[PDB]
Amino acid sequence: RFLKVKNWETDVVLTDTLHLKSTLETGCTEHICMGSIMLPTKDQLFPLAKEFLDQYYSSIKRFGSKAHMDRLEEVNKEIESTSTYQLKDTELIYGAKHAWRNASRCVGRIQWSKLQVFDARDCTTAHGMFNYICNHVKYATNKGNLRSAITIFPQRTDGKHDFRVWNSQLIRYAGYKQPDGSTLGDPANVQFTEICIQQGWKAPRGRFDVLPLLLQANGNDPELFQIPPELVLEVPIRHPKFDWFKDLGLKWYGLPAVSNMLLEIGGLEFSACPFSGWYMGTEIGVRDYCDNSRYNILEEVAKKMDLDMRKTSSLWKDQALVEINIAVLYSFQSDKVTIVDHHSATESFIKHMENEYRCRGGCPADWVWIVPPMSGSITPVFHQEMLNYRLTPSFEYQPDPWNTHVW
Amino acid sequence: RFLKVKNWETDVVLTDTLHLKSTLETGCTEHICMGSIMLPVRTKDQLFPLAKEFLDQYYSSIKRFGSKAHMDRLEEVNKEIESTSTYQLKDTELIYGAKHAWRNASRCVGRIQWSKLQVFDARDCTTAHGMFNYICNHVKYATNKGNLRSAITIFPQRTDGKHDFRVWNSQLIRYAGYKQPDGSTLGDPANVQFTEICIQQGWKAPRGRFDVLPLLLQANGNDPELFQIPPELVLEVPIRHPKFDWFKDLGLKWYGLPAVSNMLLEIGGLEFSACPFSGWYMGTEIGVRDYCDNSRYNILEEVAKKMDLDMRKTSSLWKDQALVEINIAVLYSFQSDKVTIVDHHSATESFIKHMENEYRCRGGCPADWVWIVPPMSGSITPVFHQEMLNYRLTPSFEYQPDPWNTHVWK
Ligand code: HEM
Ligand code: HEM
Ligand SMILES: C[C@H](O)[C@H](O)[C@H]1CNc2nc(N)[nH]c(=O)c2N1
Ligand SMILES: C[C@H](O)[C@H](O)[C@H]1CNc2nc(N)[nH]c(=O)c2N1
Ligand SMILES: CCS/C(N)=N\c1ccccc1
Ligand SMILES: CCS/C(N)=N\c1ccccc1
Ligand SMILES: [Zn+2]
Repeated sequence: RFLKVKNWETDVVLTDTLHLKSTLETGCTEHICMGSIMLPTKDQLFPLAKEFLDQYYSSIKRFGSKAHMDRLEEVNKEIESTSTYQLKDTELIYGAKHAWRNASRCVGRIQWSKLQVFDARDCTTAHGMFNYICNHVKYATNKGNLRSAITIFPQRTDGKHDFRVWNSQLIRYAGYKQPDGSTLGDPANVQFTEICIQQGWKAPRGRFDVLPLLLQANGNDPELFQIPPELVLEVPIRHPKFDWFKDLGLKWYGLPAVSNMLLEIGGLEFSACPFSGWYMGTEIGVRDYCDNSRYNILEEVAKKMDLDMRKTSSLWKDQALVEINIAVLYSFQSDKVTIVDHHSATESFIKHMENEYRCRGGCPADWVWIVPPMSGSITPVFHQEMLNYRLTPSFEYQPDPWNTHVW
Repeated sequence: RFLKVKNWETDVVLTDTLHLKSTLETGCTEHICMGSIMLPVRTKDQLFPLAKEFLDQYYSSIKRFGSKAHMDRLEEVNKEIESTSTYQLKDTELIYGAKHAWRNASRCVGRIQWSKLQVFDARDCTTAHGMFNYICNHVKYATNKGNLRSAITIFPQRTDGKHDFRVWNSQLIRYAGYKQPDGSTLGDPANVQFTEICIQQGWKAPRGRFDVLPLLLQANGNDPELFQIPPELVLEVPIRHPKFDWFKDLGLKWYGLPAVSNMLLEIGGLEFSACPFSGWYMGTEIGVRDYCDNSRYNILEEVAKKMDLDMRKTSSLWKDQALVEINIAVLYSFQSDKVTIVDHHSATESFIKHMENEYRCRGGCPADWVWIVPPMSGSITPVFHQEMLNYRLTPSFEYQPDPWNTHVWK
């Protein structure tokens, strides 16, 4: 059934058919919508494999070719024998790019095809993983001129020899629960910060301490590693009009690299597949800095701005929030570290969405996640109806490693 | 069955059972979510179960479920339906129903006030002039000199669908929009189509930037009639900034009473096509949407320009910066004229408390995240971090086709 999506700001109506190819379930039903809920075998493997291969070959205009047919048979036999199979470089690359292309929560998918894929499937040790990771970080940071990339470690076999990167992101700050009962650093990592200490890491107990990597190879226990400080590009945060801003003592890293998700291609699962792009300003300025559960810096900034924090109606939080995000973007731009603001990113997503509709016949999108956490209605995506649904290859959530590892 | 909902800022988890009473569709399937889609007579056989459901609810609320009064009411209604095909609600049932349609509106962030609603029974009204008098009284009562009071006026329910009472305006009070041959628009762009219909019907448009539109009223299915709301009844607020003396020179102002008049009210199968209802504004509705939406007044550039902001590149956040001041100004003004209004921080915080309270005494609170989260500063308000469950419950307020596209002119 054809589904239509209207943008109420421009009246443009796009038609969606791509959803017909949906596989998984949204979590919603005809009776209840869960759009705002954060997270709602051989016989199993060959169908998924076939689906993927058909996708791959149709994309290269060789749907049905002997090549297509040959490969299909090849995988089938392989699965019957090895109870699994291995992707060819080309299919790996394609799968990775398409997992991104299909990430309904990502606002920067316009860059989907421009992804550097690093095949780390020959890795065997945590030291090896560290090596692959370091090179990834260096290639991606590229001295401020960031470049999207993903490193793919060995795919899952029996689940007991799973490769995993225990960090949620390759680069994140430590979080410690102090005497006061308060939290020093990033509250979002307090637990992990502990496990690292509980492993041997010597925590510096600072506001912005870069955590160590906890790499797991072949189901073995995780080992710690320190990313070469020279490889971790960081930006000090200063305001374009408030010279006192520098006194807040804030900084953030330039490389956002997700490392706790699972990449699924043709039924195959890769539990260790760190991938990175570049920051949208609000991510740091609004969420990391102002989220109550995070660095929660609104109070301070408000104080230093000397404004009435007596009544919410003064919108002093909104006032502060803005300047702070002015300072994030400013700092990044000044040090020449790639960064995008919510206005450009959202506008770019609209264009991308428009291309995806005429080239794909659709674009899965999660409105709740796409709309920036600030100035929602003044960005285009706020007025854009979206259709959310799951498509593979895909990136998926997965249980925290420490919550399931057999030490 | 049970459904857990979590708030990622407090880790508070709530259990929902109320959704088990959801009947109507949501537009979503198991393979697709249409959460961001704006908007995805009855026969006697379909009518009684609806009446029964409602009455069982009503009676259970007054703690008289199964009583004789309850049993006889069902008997009386069933008989009435079989002989007249419809049925008349008792004043108590009408009041109960109206409050619950509000209570069940998942897109409303101000439901904490749901129980405090003044219901005006206009079911004896028979003409447009009659509707005009009723509407003037609703406006006067609700405005209350700036100290707003929630209210709803209910006109005759639908019969054969050929004699509907309808208020053609989307809101009782709204500004006219005029499209110039220039291609530009004067006034509110969102009311252009309706403005035209009024002019065509005989309205003498002042052709200004803030002209209060006339009421177009349709009684008993007859052609609509024009009426001007008494000016002294229309409370308006001039918008000025607490620190920007030039703000007042922007020539901005807005009316104080938001009163929806194009929605349909459903109570026990009965349909009330004309049920204007009003409450009070949350600051962002005027300051963010009415003033800054590109397709509305669109005053961001003029405010930014006068604020002397670097408008060379979006990354300077001039739009965001100016948006906050514009919203600063709306709140300040309304407060200076003692006209009720609530900011998005207070409104959303109250909603959270209301929500939790609804889970503990009702077993849930249907809520549409996309509409509940404010159009600005989203994540610095608690609703952003709050998982919500959206499902439909009756009584309810529904959208309905524009009268001008269905009406059979006489
Ligand atoms: C090139 C620049 C990129 C930008 C500006 C961008 C921006 C964003 C933003 C703002 C979010 C929300 C993050 C959050 O709230 O936690 C997001 C989500 C997402 N992005 Fe992108 N993205 C980019 C690159 C990537 C890449 C390279 C991939 C994968 C190859 C990707 C995969 C995802 C996924 C899976 C999500 C959702 C994660 C989740 O569900 O928690 N993104 N992106
Ligand atoms: C007491 C003050 C009230 C406040 C602050 C409040 C606030 C709001 C706001 C901000 C919206 C979104 C409006 C938009 O974006 O267009 C909304 C939606 C809604 N409200 Fe309330 N409300 C109040 C009273 C009422 C009353 C009295 C009723 C019903 C009796 C009501 C019924 C609804 C409905 C039906 C919607 C959704 C409208 C739609 O779907 O288009 N509200 N309210
Ligand atoms: C409860 C709600 O789902 C939650 O707060 C979501 C809303 N939208 C979001 N959007 C983005 N981009 N990132 C997030 O972490 C969230 N959190
Ligand atoms: C397309 C999207 O559903 C649309 O822009 C919605 C989003 N949330 C909203 N929320 C409120 N309160 N009011 C609106 O008009 C909208 N518009
Ligand atoms: C791949 C980093 S792309 C980015 N800007 N941010 C994200 C942060 C957390 C999860 C997903 C995306
Ligand atoms: C009933 C006025 S209550 C209010 N604040 N605003 C609304 C505006 C449009 C639709 C619904 C509510
Ligand atoms: Zn849904």
